Amino acid sequence: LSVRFMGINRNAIASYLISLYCSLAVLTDDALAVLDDVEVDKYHDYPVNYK
Amino acid sequence: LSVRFMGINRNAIASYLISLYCSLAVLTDDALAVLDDVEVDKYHDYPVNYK
Repeated sequence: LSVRFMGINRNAIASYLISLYCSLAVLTDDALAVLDDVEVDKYHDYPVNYK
Repeated sequence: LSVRFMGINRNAIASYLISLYCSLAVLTDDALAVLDDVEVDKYHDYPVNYK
């Protein structure tokens, strides 16, 4: 990450440039797996019998 | 007072920002008085009697 001064405009406003450089690499295919179609809105109805 | 370099434009002209911050406070009312309607254009005609 880097921060650089760019200058002051005629409205007396100073500008700063912020930049972050990055990337991602997967060296072998078997290092990553994904499970799809996961449903998160289902709740179980359990029978009850109270004293 | 502060002076700051703003940058050089494409006409080879450099810009400098100069700013001065100040204020005034009167702690108590009786510390200040003003006299108005002062006339400054009136001259007295003095009688003369020369030898």
